[PDB]
Amino acid sequence: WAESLIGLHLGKVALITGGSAGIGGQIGRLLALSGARVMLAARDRHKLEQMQAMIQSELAEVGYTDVEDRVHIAPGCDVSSEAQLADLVERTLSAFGTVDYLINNAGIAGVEEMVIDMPVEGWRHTLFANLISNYSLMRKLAPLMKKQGSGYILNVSSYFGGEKDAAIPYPNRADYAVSKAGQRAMAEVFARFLGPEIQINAIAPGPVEFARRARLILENKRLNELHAALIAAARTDERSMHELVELLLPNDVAALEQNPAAPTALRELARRFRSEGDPAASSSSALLNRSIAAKLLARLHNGGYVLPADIFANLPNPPDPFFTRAQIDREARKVRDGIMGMLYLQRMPTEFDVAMATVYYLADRNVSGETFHPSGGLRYERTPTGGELFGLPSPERLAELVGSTVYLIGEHLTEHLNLLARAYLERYGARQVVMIVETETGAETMRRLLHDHVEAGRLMTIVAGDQIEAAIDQAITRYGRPGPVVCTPFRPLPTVPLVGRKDSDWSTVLSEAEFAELCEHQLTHHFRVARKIALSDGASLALVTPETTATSTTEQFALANFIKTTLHAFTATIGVESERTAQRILINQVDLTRRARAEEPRDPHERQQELERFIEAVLLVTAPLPPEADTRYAGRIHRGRAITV
Amino acid sequence: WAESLIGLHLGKVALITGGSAGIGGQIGRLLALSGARVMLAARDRHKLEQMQAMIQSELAEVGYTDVEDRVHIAPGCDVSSEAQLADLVERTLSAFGTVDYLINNAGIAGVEEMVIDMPVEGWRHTLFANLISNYSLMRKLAPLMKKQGSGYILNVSSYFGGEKDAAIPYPNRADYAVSKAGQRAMAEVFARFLGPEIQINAIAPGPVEFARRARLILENKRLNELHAALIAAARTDERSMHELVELLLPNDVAALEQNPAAPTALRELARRFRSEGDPAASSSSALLNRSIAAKLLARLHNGGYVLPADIFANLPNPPDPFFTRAQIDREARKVRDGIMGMLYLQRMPTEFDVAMATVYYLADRNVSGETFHPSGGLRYERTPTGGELFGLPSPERLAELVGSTVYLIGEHLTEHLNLLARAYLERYGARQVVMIVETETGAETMRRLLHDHVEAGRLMTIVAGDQIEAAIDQAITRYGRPGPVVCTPFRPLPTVPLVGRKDSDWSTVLSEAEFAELCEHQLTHHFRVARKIALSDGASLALVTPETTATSTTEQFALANFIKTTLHAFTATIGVESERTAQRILINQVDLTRRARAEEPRDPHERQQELERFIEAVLLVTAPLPPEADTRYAGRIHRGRAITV
Repeated sequence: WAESLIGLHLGKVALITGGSAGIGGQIGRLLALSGARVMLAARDRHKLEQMQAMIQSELAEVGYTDVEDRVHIAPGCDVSSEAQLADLVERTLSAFGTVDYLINNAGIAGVEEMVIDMPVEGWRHTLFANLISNYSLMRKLAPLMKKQGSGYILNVSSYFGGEKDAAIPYPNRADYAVSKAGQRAMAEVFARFLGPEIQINAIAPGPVEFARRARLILENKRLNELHAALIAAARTDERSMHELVELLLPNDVAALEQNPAAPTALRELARRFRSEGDPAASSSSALLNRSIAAKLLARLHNGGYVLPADIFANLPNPPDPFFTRAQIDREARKVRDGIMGMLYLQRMPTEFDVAMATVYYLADRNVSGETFHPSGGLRYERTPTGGELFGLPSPERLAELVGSTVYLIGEHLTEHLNLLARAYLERYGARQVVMIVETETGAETMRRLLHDHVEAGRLMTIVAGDQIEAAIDQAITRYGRPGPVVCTPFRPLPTVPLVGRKDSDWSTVLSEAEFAELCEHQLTHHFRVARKIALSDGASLALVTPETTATSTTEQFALANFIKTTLHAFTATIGVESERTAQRILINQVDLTRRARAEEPRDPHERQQELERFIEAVLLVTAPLPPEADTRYAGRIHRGRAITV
Repeated sequence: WAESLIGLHLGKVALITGGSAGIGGQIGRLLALSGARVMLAARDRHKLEQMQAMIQSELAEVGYTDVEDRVHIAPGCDVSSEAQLADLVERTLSAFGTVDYLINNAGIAGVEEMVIDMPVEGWRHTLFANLISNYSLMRKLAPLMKKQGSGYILNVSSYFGGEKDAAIPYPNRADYAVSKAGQRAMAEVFARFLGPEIQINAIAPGPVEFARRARLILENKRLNELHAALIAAARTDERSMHELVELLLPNDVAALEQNPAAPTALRELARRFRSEGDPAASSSSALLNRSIAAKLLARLHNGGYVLPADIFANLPNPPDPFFTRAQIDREARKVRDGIMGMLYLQRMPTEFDVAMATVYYLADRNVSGETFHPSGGLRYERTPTGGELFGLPSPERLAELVGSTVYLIGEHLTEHLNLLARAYLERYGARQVVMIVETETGAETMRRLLHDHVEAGRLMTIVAGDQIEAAIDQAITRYGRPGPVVCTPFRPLPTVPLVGRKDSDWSTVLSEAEFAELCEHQLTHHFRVARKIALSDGASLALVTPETTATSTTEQFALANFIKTTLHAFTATIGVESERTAQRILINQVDLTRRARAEEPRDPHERQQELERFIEAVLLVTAPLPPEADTRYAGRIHRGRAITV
């Protein structure tokens, strides 16, 4: 079975991160059998040593000599650490000289929470481990590849990272999905810079060869249902959220349902806990447990709701089991049957099979910027991205903007922010616009542009710096919770080179730190705002990408399209998350980036048309749905989409 | 170099159509070296014999015995002929028994004209040769594959067939592009039916390893510029098209430019012929030649314009050269530099390289419904498809509908047609709606639904049968040329099975004839209407796909999505064709098909919302642009798009 493989990559040097197990281990095994010298990097020393010994044993079985020189390991390598990535490259260049194949395989599952339960630092960590690490290794190895005239970078992404012009929602995995899409987008936009010497592609395998995941799902469901009913009750009830949460403290499902003074939202919820509940489960008679209550408390605190930290100190603890074994097993089969039902071929691919297809694929010298699917045949929802043909929203949705509180977030795009503030205030009857900027200089700029609305008290300015959540809390406390929110980036895109000339040191090329800062300002910025605004009961949120113009540098076009593709994964995922958990908020994306310079406006007239389209796109995605119109069918259409100005 | 290959497909039987040259020849060569027995089909006997002898010689070089039993040929096989496809299968099953790999490689370039110069029968022929043939061979070989428990169908499509959720415009090649997209779409929608036993994938290679093509381009440019100016002059000038064309008969560029009574459109055109012309070229001093004049005459006759067949009989013939060698060579380098500039890797892949990647890929058992790109790294325009978030068009575009002549084409979708007719007539001030149906029963149905508008003379009905062009000519002559046009299919989708049970004869499965009829009513129908309406100076055209509902059969969903994906290639291509040749008409697509049953409306309320969205989508794509608004920038946004209701 190795006969097809032996010799296929003879003389190549490959670095495989995450090379101690999984796909990465098999790719390293097969690359070495095909004749390549391989450096396997991983965290655990012991498993890496076992993988090394197994591969060297196999190489010797098929006739290779000096097998210890063909398989090296780099234990203790945490790819989230820029310092350790540098160490990894130095160790690999020392062992083998120039790397021919960089296999960016290492990946962590990430936080595995809904965005609104996802710590910001946890999100950052996934980006560092899964995405920024890929750029960092390319930035260190591509100069040697280009000097020698050939190289290959392979980013091991995922089917759930999406595809060209389509995003795949991965609920409870937004950090993972963004990092997987960014891996693909990196290949797509760097291919033209890295060519002709260097190929860069991604692979996007689907699922490859449990009661605890099911219990967590059921616990998360209970959390979401309580949070959603509380949030909803609080926007119409006269009682504070504090007083609403006290209704849960007897922790008695029947008593809440039967309480004539409880909000309908909570009474109807308790009714369905009793109806849909397993009578042998204490979750059918008790509202929550202490674990769910702490997580619910964190959601409410994080959304600026005011209530004491010990409000659940005396919560009566429900007797075990909170969910019955039958409920957990039923959900576990629901998850299993769901993954199996994805497969057209009704069979799970193995890691070995997937690595084999990848190693063959690596021999192809005519592909760059592609995403190869070594396994596939998947039935799954996808969200097409990039509609340009759109009109204004309906009068009924536009009517919901009258009297609303608008938050606008930005700094660099002053003309866009000024036109948007004036549209909401002058055309659609918004009560107030809270302008949330990064710096004092940005605040003063907006205050001068909007001086008429500032002097009338319709335009408030807040300076956020890098503390956008605290700024939003200021806005909640002083001006009220937002209806529509528009989130634009604070920073422009950098203009440094993305590759260096063949004979240079690459000293001016986009650094690893600058790429991480790109992600901070152009991806994490939007994640933080979406997380905070969803927790704070915002009605709608438009995530706006950087602007490209007819004069943007070719490098800005690349980074802009990288961000646009990567953010689509976030927008699709949180859109479905919000829909599936009965959250009201409409989250969508407005793209100011285009693929090609020739598509941009060329004269003042076309520029006016473009700014008009920008206003219409934001209104289309931010005008709230009247509650009667928010059917299952219309709900999906107005969540998690992206349109291009 | 064959060591990796030998044994890889040992014991497999492969049928390769178009197997005498090109990619197909190399795929057959490499499959045979990998151990498969191959049947190579082609038209030319001699080249097929040469390919057979070369492959058998190579097999013997690497140690195979009885090489005449491993490489068979089927000469004289025209895959556009259903009778010959049957003969081909019988000859192959006779030689080898069951086919394991069907490599649907045969393809013709097609008509290589703009849609408005493309004969309808020529389009049909491309569909038969390139697309229907693929279904026909699968329909004949899949039962034996499924009975034996394994099979593979590989459709050799093209990068220019597009991708999931994105269409690639291929101007002057609409018939080719549709057939290439249909090849991919066939794999995408049949994968779930053909699994688990049978894999079906497409490959989509890009360009693979001249003065005459350039001259034709320049001749086509001259034709387009004259046609566009004539068409435009005729819609505002008091003179008939006949009298306008007589202005060209002195065939004198300077005289036309200098004619104070000539329409501005023709005078400005002649000025640019003189300005942009090579003075050594007779095309700088003469308007046209007899070849261009005949083709222009055909465009005008085909658009229902009335003028004598011999109007150009006395056209003075311009002295050679009409275009100078310098002009032709300049255009030829423009085409060459354009193809080379597509390649990120700055190198043309070879047929051998592409076949090698394909043969490796064929060993992958975990992929179905995919499109593998064996070469890629291409910089090219793509048109994202499938935006769902859209509003109504602007008031300024909606104003252009007042007083207009609307054509509506359809039969099956009576409720859609009734609502659309009433919207245009009752809400947007259209002067008249010409309802163009397939049958008398459809006409009487629409006349009863719209009886109020029929009795007022606002709703005219015409019965088209399978002669939609003659019906449109009736409509032009009697009611005037159309402004907006909506083209819906006459027929519903069939409900027969798409695969048969493992042990049956497949007798009820969708036949080769039924698939061809599917293409006739769901693709060629739209092509014929787009061709005719563009020639007849229609202002806008919405191509509407079949409707899926929450209760459509799983088979209807498959065929619906096949059509939707395939028609996207047509819509994108003719949209760019129209834009690039300064045609006014806006051609777009409105999709009534969704991917998943769960996305459809479930109750009367959601159904009402859906019909509302249908009306808004059609208005969005059919409301004409005010001429001042039809900038380069806005022009691209409003042409060649698709949106999903």
